[PDB]
Amino acid sequence: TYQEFTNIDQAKAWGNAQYKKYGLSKSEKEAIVSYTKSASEINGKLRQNKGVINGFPSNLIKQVELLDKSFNKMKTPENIMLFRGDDPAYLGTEFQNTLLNSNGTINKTAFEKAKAKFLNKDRLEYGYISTSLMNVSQFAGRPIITKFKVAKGSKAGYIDPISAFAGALEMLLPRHSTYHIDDMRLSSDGKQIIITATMMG
Repeated sequence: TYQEFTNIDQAKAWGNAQYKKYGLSKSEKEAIVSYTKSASEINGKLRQNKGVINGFPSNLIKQVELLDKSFNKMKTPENIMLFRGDDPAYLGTEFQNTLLNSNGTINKTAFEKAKAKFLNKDRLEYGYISTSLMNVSQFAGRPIITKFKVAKGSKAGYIDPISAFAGALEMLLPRHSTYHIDDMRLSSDGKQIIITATMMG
């Protein structure tokens, strides 16, 4: 079973308890802060280079390597569910402008195609993955919610306290992670795709 927080006070308490135990260095803390300030831009370069950072500038390599190594200290003590919201382009360029009907519902034919493309497949993310312990307004309007099943002992860091650029209840996952898409469904009001995926390392 995977713990899914349904109360924000419990979630915050649990995350803070993990954060206080990490024993991060000054330089690791600084690398995480720098990452939150440049997250979208850094993840793009990781994607273009397919995770190869050798060609990056010296200072950027050091930041990325510190961040990578900081995950040695940031592991979840239990099976946990993490949440992420995404826009249509997450499913591919072919879905960017076709996933939705004008009335705000997911187009059911596009959904069928998305399910055929991704269901029971593994996906590799070159960037780091930002998630949250709960879906509590920070993914408002996003048509795709992913629920990641993250096993006890997995690399995952509660960084909500570290920086003003960290998201609410943010759990950051390491770069170059692979997850398996277990299930894809529509929400009861037809306005979201809900994806369940099992995180690998």
